[PDB]
Amino acid sequence: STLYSTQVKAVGGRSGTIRSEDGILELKLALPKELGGKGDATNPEQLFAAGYAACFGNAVIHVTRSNKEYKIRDNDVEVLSTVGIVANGNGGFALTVHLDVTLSGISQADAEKIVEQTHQVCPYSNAIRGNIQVSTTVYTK
Amino acid sequence: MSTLYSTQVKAVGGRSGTIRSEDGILELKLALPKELGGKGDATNPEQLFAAGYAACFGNAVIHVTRSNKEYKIRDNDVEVLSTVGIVANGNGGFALTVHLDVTLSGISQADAEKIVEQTHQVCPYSNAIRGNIQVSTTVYTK
Ligand SMILES: O=c1[nH]sc2cc(F)ccc12
Ligand SMILES: O=c1[nH]sc2cc(F)ccc12
Repeated sequence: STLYSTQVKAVGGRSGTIRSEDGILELKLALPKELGGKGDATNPEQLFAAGYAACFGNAVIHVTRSNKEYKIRDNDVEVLSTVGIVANGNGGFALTVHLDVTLSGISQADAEKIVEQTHQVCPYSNAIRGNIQVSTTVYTK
Repeated sequence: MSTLYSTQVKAVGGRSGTIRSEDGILELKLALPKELGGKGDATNPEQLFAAGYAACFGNAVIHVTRSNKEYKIRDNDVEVLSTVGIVANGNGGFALTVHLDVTLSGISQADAEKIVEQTHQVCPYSNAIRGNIQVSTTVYTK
């Protein structure tokens, strides 16, 4: 059963607007300068990069807890997502995704094992498996 | 193919933390919604995914309409309302669900349905999640 559901209205594509129905997310969008736009507002790739970095970091927190070896706080987890858009060779586009994951205060080996476990848990990682090959680098700070 | 555009976003502290693009343009705080034991202060990964996919899909609808060469449209004649949910799967795990309501102004119902079916082949979010999330879509004209 559905634990949480949300609606967002988008009008006018990549030059237009988004507004969540509850008003909490309300943003103008622009084409980036690389595509000839002004780049003075966000875009689908940035919104996706943000959703996935946040969800993945959250799931890393949950996996590190319950493994029950380390006593970590929220901000000991940073995820830097790189999301790109490319033509797919079949008249459409694909995303590319890279994640740099930085965990504070745990060993390199444990951090890598935690990130591997998290990739099986995170809803977004499971949403793209078999279509996008996500690449990941793990850092320990 | 070479990448047409790439962007970076740093997220700290999971669903109760923050996001910020490396160019400063997108910078937001996040909160668990009340349904998941939070305040709802602020946006969240499902709302951000919903927004990106509704906007990308609307843009592809525009592109497909224009490449089919029949209709005169402006950008704001396309609207996408996405519903994104998070459900329990498997063994205490979680999955995403997506429904799209697509509304095209000024075109016929059968043409709008053909356009929306073609845009699912173009939009990179649809291509990204195919076979993992079973997207449902309803098409309206007005
Ligand atoms: O991102 C997540 N991974 S574990 C989890 C549990 C929730 F209840 C909501 C989100 C997440
Ligand atoms: O969503 C899209 N469908 S057509 C297109 C062309 C672009 F250059 C960037 C995004 C899109």
